[PDB]
Amino acid sequence: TCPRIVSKSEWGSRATNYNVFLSLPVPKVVIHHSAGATCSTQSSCSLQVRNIQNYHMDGRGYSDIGYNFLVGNDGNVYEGRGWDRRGAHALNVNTESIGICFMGDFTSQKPTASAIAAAKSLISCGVSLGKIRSGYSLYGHRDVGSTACPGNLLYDDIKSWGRYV
Repeated sequence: TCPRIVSKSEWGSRATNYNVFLSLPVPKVVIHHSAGATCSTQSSCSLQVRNIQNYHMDGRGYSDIGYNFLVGNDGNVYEGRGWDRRGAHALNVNTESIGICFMGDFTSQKPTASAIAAAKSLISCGVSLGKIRSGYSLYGHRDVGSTACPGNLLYDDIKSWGRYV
């Protein structure tokens, strides 16, 4: 029931050495969006992940891509920092959350149903592993921190997801 996850090596992540850990199991799950390009192919989504990684490391000086996981409109999940490591994404809920980023801009378009589905089964996977508390809370990125955002179709959707807060 876990979704197939494209590992770092499978999307060609470059070599990192970020080794700051979350205290498992994690209470919160935050949902983000790249506010960028979408992608419908595994190879084209893989490129996008690499582009984002490079932006974060070369552009912003992060020690790795900032999100724990990314989701493509191809329906796939891509590993970033993964289950055990701490994001740079959301402040200061980085310290106790998994960040899941949908690759796209969702102000006038909705993510693909398979992209939505992969995220949910990813969350369910983490719970079943005990990476995430069974009674987790779910937030959009605007919910958690003091950041303004425009009307967004992704964040409308996550309201109907279980455990939304």
